[PDB]
Amino acid sequence: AAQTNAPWGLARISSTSPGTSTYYYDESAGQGSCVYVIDTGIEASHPEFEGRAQMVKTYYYSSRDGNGHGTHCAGTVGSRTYGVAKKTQLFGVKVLDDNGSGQYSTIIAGMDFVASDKNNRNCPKGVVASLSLGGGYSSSVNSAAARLQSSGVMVAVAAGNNNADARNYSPASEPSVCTVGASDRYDRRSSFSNYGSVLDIFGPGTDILSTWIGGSTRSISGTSMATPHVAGLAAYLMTLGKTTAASACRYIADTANKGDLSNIPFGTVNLLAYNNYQA
Ligand SMILES: [Ca+2]
Repeated sequence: AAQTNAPWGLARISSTSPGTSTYYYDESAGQGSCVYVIDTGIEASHPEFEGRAQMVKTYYYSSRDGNGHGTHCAGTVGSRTYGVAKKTQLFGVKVLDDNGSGQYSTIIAGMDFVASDKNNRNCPKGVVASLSLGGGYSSSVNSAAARLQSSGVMVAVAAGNNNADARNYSPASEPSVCTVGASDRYDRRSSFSNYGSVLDIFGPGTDILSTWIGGSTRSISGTSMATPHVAGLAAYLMTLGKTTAASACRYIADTANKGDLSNIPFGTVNLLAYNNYQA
């Protein structure tokens, strides 16, 4: 399949080169997989989600996304126009309030919620969780992310936006999950992107067009935007049978574009997520 005039990041993850505008992907499009977006919620009624999104948990007085951030991330995972995996099932877990923040105790509970809740959902091709969130280092937050991964979920987490070593941030620093840095359309490391030995992969994160609340769209930037590119890619590859939840991060690293990015410090992987779709 080919989607012309796609957001640059979709075009980038199916290309061996920057500077193109068509997204190419196998039409299976993540069908039969599930992606949890652990964030401010998802505006499920948005037509872009086509009935494939649903809120399953909140820790606040409402499950509504009153911010937009979670809706944007979910759109990059799985919206029809702005999504990597255009047929996946999306599940929203609202651990972040409408100001975009959450207590670590709530975020931990949300991760353990996903590890159990997947047993209530039909995901024959596998389960992914996208965590565009984080703060300072916490062994408890990292151990929750490790449990979620161990339970059979492909966990993708944002590296963080501190232009610093991700070793000092959580869940970014948990070794066993897939820690995602951000790049721009000219294949630079995004100026704010964290780096370091714990990074597994980079994805598009500067000037990313996706869904927003009120049935809208907007472009924003962050490692929060790179993470759902990788989560959606994992779901897509798991539907194709190329990999599994336990192995998808390594598979994505193995098959990534190598050496394309600039300003990667020594000791950090130079790897940009790529679907290797070859019609
Ligand atoms: Ca890792």
